[PDB]
Amino acid sequence: GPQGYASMNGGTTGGAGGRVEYASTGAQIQQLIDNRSRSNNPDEPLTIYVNGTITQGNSPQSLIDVKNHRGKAHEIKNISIIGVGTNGEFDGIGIRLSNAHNIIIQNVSIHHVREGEGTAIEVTDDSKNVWIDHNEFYSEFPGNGDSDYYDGLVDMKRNAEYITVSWNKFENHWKTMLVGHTDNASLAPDKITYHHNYFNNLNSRVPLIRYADVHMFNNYFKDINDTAINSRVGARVFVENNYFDNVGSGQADPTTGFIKGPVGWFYGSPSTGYWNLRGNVFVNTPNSHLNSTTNFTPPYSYQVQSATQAKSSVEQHSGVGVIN
Repeated sequence: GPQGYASMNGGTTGGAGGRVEYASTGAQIQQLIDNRSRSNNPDEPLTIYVNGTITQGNSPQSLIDVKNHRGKAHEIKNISIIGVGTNGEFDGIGIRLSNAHNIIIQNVSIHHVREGEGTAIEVTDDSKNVWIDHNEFYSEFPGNGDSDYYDGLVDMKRNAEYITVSWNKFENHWKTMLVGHTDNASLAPDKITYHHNYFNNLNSRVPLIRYADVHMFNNYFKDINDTAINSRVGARVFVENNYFDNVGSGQADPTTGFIKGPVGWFYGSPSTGYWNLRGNVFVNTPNSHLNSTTNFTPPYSYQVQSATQAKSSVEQHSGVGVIN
């Protein structure tokens, strides 16, 4: 199971120990979710193995709607969506978790998502205990030069909490990852762990964090054009044993004055977030300015490699076709 925050609050097992299904179209995926929700046992664990290319053309809605059929006020629970080999592909259609609890999304590629929310995985409406593991997410960068043509790769909003994002590749994208969509503390997600991810050839938002407590360890950040970790409005991010290579423009942010780099306060929001920095390695990545502004340490046990050991493990084992 997951390390970090998704292991808390009862842990995350997704759809282990229940029904198993294969799907090759978005219609089959959506029908499985909706059929279960209408059944006499809506919470029975369900694992859907994705073997084929899920598209707009083969799906009944513009996104894959992991939401209780009655509406987002009610929980949906205990699902795993797992790709088969290198064949679990979502091309131009993303997944939305709304008030979804105990969910695993693993070994899939989700890419070029413009329609729907325009984001590969959106975690929203008080979803909790979600493990996003060993996936590949991408679009284009610079692509056609429009940062908004595609939206996010993995975004969290509206009080989503206890989430671990691990062993994924995020590549070729403008607005990579958001935690909290607006400066509204009452809607802020919280308690997110990112570890062993490959963040490569991205413009910004790695992640954009508002309010939340976040732990980022053992990730490999590479070729990030503008800024990486952006900590805003009282966020606390413990940035631990990550490897950064060519990350940040080095320019003074025209709004906050902060040097654009691996971690800081950039672009907006009325007040800064905080960071606790330990054991990171910075290659061609501005860092002479950088000191810890919080002592924040996450409440869970975990294992953590050196930054250089993490770089190598991420290179070898992140992304799809590894766990299946």
